[PDB]
Amino acid sequence: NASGSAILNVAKSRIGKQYMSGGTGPDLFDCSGLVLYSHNQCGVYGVPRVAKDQARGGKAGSGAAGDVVYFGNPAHHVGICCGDGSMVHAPRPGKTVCILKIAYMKESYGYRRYY
Repeated sequence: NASGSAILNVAKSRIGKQYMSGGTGPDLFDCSGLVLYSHNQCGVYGVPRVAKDQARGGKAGSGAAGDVVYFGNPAHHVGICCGDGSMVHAPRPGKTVCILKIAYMKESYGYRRYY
C-alpha cells in the first residue's frame, strides 16, 4: 500500500535522530513521537500521542509497511513496521532512531493501521 510505504519512508528518514522523551520530531523522538510524526508528515491524521493510546486506535493491522507495531497491553512501546519483520523505532534514552527486528523485543506485540 502506497500510504503505508509513505509512513515507512518518513520513519526511515529519521534514522540516526536522537531519542528525547517528549520528542515528536523533526530532530528528537520518543517511540510514540516517531509514530505520530511519520503519520502527520504524510497527512494521515487521527493518530494519538502516547504508545498506550496508539495501540488501541485505528484498525487492526497486519504488519505491512507503515503499520504501527505496539508492545504490551497496556502498550509501553511502539514502532513503524518495515513489512519484513523489522521496525523503525526510537528505542530509549541513550539510543537513536534505528531499525530493529520486532522479535528482538522478546515481548508481546500486535499491529494497528491508521492509513
